[PDB]
Amino acid sequence: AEECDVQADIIVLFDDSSSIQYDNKENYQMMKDFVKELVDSFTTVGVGSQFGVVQFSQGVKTAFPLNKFKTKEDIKKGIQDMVPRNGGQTEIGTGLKHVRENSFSGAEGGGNPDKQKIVILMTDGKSNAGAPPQHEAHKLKAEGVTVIAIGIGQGFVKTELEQIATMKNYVLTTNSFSELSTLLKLVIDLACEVCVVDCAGHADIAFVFDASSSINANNPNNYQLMKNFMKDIVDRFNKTGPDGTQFAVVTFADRATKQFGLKDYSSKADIKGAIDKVTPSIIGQTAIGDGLENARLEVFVQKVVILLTDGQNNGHKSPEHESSLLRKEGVVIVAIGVGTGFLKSELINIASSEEYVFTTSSFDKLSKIMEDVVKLACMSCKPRAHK
Repeated sequence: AEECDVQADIIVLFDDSSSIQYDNKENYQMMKDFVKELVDSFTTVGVGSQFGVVQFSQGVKTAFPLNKFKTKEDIKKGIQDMVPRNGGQTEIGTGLKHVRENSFSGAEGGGNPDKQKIVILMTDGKSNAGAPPQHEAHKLKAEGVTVIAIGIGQGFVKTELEQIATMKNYVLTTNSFSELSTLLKLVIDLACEVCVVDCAGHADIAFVFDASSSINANNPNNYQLMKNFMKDIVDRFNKTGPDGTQFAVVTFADRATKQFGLKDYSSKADIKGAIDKVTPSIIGQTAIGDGLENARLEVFVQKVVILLTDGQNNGHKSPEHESSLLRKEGVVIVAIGVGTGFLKSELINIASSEEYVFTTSSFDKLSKIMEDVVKLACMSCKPRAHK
């Protein structure tokens, strides 16, 4: 049994499509019990955290708003009293649109700046009608909302949930509603994770950057611009070294090479001087997978990888596999492609979220993504859940 003390407004997006009831008469009660357990898990619900439930399938019905109930037992009875509509569609995006437009509005009891906003989506299927969910998830998350997504059975698509959730690891799956409850701990840990932009926190930052001969192939200033980009990112951190932000550099061409580890340098002057000594390979290959492997085995507090490539993977190592191993150790991965030689699919595969993927037509336009990349580079997440 796991608890979360964070003050939050929590909205559960509850699938009430007919496919749920067709599959099993008791599925809704299992979903209900799961939601009630979530309520029991937040220690400040009833003091002060709030809870809201929104039904979605064909259209959306708010079961109750954040401000309706004021005790765990009243909220739990509210959940029990819900009537699923058994709709003939699964409109995830429409549910998410509803949530950002109404469910967190002052009118329904939301808006308090002391409170973190959390949405937990449950679905046995893939969105098949209505507002496209990818856009609506984007808008929603922009407003400071954490999104956790739960997929049950086989009729959903995991990639869709991954674009919706805050990050890939905020997507949880299970084979049946019977097993839903094996996710309770995991959902709470995610809900109780607090991520903040802090460029003065303790963090370990690895640049995994392209060193192919392609970069300066038709412009000898490209490599230097890539280096200035990195240098500029370093400058945005308050303090470097064991007492602040530690930096590392891995470069990849046909293979990958650790240029410096996290403990080599404690000064920005030395870190930036180090970056500037990095030289391109004479080989035109982009071993993104080897780069990620190297960071995992040789480099690795908050951990971040910022990867930059102008080419597609050479296949010596699997970007998907190596990024998966890194993310499972808590590394946040940001992925950047420059030019027309990279494949955006590979960026999406390695990034912790498609929102952390950036692309630019050329190296002199890296300035355009600077601020967004720094915000992510300074991201600092802390688990607050506890037994």
